Amino acid sequence: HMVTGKAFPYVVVTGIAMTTALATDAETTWKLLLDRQSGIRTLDDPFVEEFDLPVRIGGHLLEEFDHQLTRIELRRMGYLQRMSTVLSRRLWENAGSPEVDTNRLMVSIGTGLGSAEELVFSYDDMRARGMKAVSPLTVQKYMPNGAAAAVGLERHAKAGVMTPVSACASGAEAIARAWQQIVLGEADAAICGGVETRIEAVPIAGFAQMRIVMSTNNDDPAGACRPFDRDRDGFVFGEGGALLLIETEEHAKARGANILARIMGASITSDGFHMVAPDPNGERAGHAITRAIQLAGLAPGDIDHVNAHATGTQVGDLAEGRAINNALGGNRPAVYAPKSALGHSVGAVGAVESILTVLALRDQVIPPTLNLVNLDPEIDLDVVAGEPRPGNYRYAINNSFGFGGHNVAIAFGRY
Amino acid sequence: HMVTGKAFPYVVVTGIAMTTALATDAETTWKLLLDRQSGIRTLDDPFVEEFDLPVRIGGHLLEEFDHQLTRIELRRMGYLQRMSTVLSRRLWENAGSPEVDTNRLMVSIGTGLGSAEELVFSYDDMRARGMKAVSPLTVQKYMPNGAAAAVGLERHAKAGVMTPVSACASGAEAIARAWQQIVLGEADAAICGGVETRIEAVPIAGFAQMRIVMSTNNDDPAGACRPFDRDRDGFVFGEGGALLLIETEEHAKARGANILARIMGASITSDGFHMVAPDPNGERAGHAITRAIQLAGLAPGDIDHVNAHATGTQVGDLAEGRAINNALGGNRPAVYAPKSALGHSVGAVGAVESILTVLALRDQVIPPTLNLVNLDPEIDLDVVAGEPRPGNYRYAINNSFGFGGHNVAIAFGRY
Repeated sequence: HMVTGKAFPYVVVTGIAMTTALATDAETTWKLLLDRQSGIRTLDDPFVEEFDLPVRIGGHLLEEFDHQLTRIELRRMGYLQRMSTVLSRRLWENAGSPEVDTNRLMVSIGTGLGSAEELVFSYDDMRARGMKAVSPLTVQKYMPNGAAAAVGLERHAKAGVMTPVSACASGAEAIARAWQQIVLGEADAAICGGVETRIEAVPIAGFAQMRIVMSTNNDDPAGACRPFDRDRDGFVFGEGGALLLIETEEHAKARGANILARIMGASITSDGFHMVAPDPNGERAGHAITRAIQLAGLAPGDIDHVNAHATGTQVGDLAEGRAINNALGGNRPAVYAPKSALGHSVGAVGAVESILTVLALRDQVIPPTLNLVNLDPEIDLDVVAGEPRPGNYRYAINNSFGFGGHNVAIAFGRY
Repeated sequence: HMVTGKAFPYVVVTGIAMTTALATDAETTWKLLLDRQSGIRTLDDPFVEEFDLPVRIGGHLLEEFDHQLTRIELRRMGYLQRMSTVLSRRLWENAGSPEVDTNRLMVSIGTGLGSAEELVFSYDDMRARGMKAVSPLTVQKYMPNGAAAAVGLERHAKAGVMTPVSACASGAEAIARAWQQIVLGEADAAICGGVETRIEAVPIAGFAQMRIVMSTNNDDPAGACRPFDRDRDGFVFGEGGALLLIETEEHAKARGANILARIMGASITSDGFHMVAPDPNGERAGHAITRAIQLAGLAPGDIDHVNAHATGTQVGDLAEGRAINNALGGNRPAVYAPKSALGHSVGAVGAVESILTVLALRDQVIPPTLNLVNLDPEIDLDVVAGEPRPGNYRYAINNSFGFGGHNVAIAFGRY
């Protein structure tokens, strides 16, 4: 039998690394998240004051990757690749720069969009520069597996290098695959998480038009997003990247790491409903929670926290609240959707919220959902909104349900 | 101790579907293959035959996915998306058009690149038609998960829709994930495989300059690529797509399905070596064979066939032959290089060669390598060159080790 306690070994988190709209690191970001501060500001870019779209807001990164490496490392890598490289280094440092067996070390990093803006740069180049006048390994750059492949090379990772893709669940799925391989005996340690491109126009165009990005609230950047608030209109785009260092408990102890939390379960499901909209009942989404809870050897009543994947979209937040109640039932955990304070990361958001589920366990304190006054009357959830709520948090679950019906639910036990 | 016989259930192949250069379907392609026919021709194009390609040879397909779908579906899908859609339909019919429980049905379609060409179409559009003169869900089109998402929609699949991206091994990994989920207890049936776009000038430019595409024997199309031949210049590019219907043996028997073979194992590894040419010793590549063999509850001596990945490059083929012997040792199975007659598919090639490992099992016959006259004496393997070699084939293994050092080995057993 295929459960955490029994067949599978116990796996744990040993390091953490991210870059978000609030901070250049994981630690500072956490503090800012508790002082109920948002990281969304008036989106100011070139295609902005100029180009013409109704959304002028979004959380963005507070750092450049150009002054953090050599001249040669720049040319040999693309945006995502430069990002992951830097995060891995920070992560390997937090963990305590361990010297592991690379034959048992793996990497899994996913993206939702992938090297897009990069193609216009390299494709229009051949039609000017030359075919004999360009770097040889530039192919690797626009590949949707560059960020993963890049990190897999720095550390002699010889246990596999993967790149699942899933729109908004890419970051969580990356972590799910990591936990799966380990559990399955395919590895003993893994670097996992997500990485997403900068804010381009291309998406916002084919998204403002719809309904989703219905946060046309360009006057109140910080206040524009409102997960479960009855007055919610849409979601906000945000930048970021997040990586973790997952490893069996036995492995971690043999080198005395700093265990933050533990990873005990993860399931992957699909709606097979709409290619843009999530089923309004959340039948399959609620089911992925049931599996994460079972593969972890727990019960619906052991879950104390639920780091929701609520963007602030009308039909999105309602279908999630309905999926929480389907898995849990009568139990009621403290819900917190971090997007309202940071932004919809997308490829990277799932990895970021997974790092927030850990800190909540390592600290037993959850920050507020920023903008909340009247909890939607169709939504039955105990959403944290006032002040961070410390307490006793034995277990928790992170939700990541991306566009197109990609569902991922990961169980994070306390240590 | 987890193996196909004890910890996991037995899984099987119930349907086939692929489009290649030789034939437009799996069955016809097989016939043409055993009859020693190549699918390569003179690379006729304006950006190749006019504007500066030393290599003017390749293997294109033999059909267009246009006259096959509706007016509305055309504008809703991109190339890969149209391809997978059509293949799934053929596959679902070859499977006897089964009716399955979609809550236990999953899809896993992998790619190398995704819809890149799609971005030049949509990005340059906003700068002309307008921000409101484009289609809202065009994002989904250029997403690296479009081919998977598309198929997951036609069948209302609810067991997960996944998109592994590992370049050349994307197609094999798609199948590895399929087998893993079923065996893990996350599903009972899955559509898996890989898809790849057309031969574009963007890759060949940033690749023909290295020391691999050395297959510049244009003045002799069919006679150029030679897998383990001493005089092997480079590899050739071919198009294609391949999908399979994998499912538990117990499930298959209930609905009375036609079983061709059995999938019994699959491992994923990486070299962490170079970002082009792999480890000349094939240590990690040979290791993925050891795991596919173990995960299937077999021994190095039970493998009779090996549908090698060998492309036809100098340092590739050598490192593979060395990895075969590392896994097996003294044993010697009938090795076959399919790319020699078809061509490098990339995202899709692994899925195509996996369908060839099955037919060899279902028919007990193996086609010959199309360009072997004097195998490099630096390799010790039994390769088929002249005439097909039928016989008793209990088990087999498909090799897929893509550029960048992505290794996948899947074990197939006759039914």
